[PDB]
Amino acid sequence: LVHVASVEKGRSYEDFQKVYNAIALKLREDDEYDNYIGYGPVLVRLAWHISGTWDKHDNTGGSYGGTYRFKKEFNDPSNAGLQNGFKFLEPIHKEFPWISSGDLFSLGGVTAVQEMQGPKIPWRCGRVDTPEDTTPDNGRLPDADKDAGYVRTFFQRLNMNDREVVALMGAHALGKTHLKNSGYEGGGANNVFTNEFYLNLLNEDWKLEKNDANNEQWDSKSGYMMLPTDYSLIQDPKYLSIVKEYANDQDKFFKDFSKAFEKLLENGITFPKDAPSPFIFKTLEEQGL
Ligand code: HEM
Ligand SMILES: c1cnc2cc[nH]c2c1
Repeated sequence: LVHVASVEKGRSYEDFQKVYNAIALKLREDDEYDNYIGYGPVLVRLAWHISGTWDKHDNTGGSYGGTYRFKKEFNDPSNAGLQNGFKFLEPIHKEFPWISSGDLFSLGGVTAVQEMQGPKIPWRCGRVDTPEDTTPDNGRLPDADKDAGYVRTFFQRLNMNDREVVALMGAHALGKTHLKNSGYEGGGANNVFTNEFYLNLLNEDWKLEKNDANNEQWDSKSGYMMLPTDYSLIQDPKYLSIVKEYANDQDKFFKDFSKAFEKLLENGITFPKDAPSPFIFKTLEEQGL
């Protein structure tokens, strides 16, 4: 199964920078969402969940086909809450109806990371919408109640190694868990992209508690929250070494996250030899906007 990137007809860097800007201006405008976290975190989660259905063995799933727009996939229990991200992106899609759905969902994640002061994430266009029967079945996204060996095995399906897993998990600095979406609650209100997930794992006094949905989670007196899968990164000695590395080197963590996140959003896609180079979008702040 081969998915060849096909550039929206006649479009170039400037067209996609205009879409980036419209998403970034809306992120700034719609600041009240989720008790003033804003939409950045949910857009990052959306871009990960539309990409994380990929299976390297048969190239099913993945961001290319924009299949989250179909009911089977937007109703996946693992996607509960992401409808907020989709509704945020709807006026963007209306303004720029030429962008494919996979390009819009993945660019929403890139734009959110950068506007939250994260690394620059190179991004490539050319995902093409595919039909409803290409939508992957539910059940391909990971469970959060599991241990390190589950996480390691899970990510092998996405062709990610230990460093790529630990880097990608640093996005759990952002936003929060919501009991009604996932059965986990808490985590505060953070909307600045930093390496604080790793510092919190190493420095907080974690207690294993049960939440109001009767699921276990790790909580600190300070109000920080880790899922069992997050905590597994300090239980397994190979992950722990990488958590310490990122806790001690902000720049290394940004560069490794950028590479892993781009790879995640590009899994499954064949880029022709003469495809454009990846775009690196300017932030609103860099543009004086
Ligand atoms: C073992 C892998 C993972 C598990 C089990 C997991 C699980 C979860 C759960 C249960 C939530 C809370 C959802 C809610 O209640 O709203 C969440 C939130 C979130 N996740 Fe993950 N995740 C994993 C990996 C990732 C990755 C790879 C990324 C992106 C690079 C990511 C980005 C996020 C973001 C940004 C949030 C906050 C969303 C919000 O504030 O609305 N997750 N994750
Ligand atoms: C997943 C797990 N923990 C937290 C804390 C903030 N956002 C999170 C996402």
